[PDB]
Amino acid sequence: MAANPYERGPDPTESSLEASSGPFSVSETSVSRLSASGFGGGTIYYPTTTSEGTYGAVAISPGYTATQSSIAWLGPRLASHGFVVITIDTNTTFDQPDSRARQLMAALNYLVNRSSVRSRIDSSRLAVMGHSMGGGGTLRAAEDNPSLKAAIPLTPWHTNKNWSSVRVPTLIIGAENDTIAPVSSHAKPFYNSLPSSTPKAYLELNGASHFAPNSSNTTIGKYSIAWLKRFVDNDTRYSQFLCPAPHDDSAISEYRSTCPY
Ligand code: NA
Repeated sequence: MAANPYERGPDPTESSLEASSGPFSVSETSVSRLSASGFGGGTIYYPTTTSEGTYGAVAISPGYTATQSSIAWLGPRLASHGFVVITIDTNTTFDQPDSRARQLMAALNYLVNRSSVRSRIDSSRLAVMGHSMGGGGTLRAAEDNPSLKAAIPLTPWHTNKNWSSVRVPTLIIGAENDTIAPVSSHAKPFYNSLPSSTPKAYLELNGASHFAPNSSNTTIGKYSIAWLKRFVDNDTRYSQFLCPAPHDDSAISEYRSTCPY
């Protein structure tokens, strides 16, 4: 048995992370706007099987004026690698980033305490993600809830540029050609303000617009899965994708260098 009790699924490959679906079959259920205390309802995607143990959970927020349909593809994509995922609607489509941060935490609270799949969730291993103003909300949730295990803002938008108190592992995904939350005034200032003692990464999508996160995207899927695995599951089998090195090769037992050059 693997030393890490949170490892789920077979050893990962680039192929298996780029594919449309991971190793786990996915089921879905929903929570109505009325039943959802403190948020606008959502769809819950979960692995049908329970025989490998409980899973971490992830809440995902859409952006300004948007609904679940703009982030829906992330549900099956991420859940099929071993996570319980809720794609939320917000109380109103005009909610600002700090309101979305509270709604992300309210959705996690619902999943852990009241949802029909709460028994397959490890309530100590939670994460937040979001698009645009939902990505701004992701940063605020990570700042205010340091017990979160991972945060992934997608083309984030926020008027606060200083995230120097974030102590949650954070992967920021920016879109090179974003004209709505330009990376020069949003994503990059956010990344630069995060502490260097916090595990972090910035991934910029070549040629991409603000709406790249709203449809199936091999790169967003690959690195979001690797980030959630590495930090929600402590799964160091995924370090090879986040921090590649020649010694990932089976023929190479060690590799040192004075890279970059
Ligand atoms: Na509600």
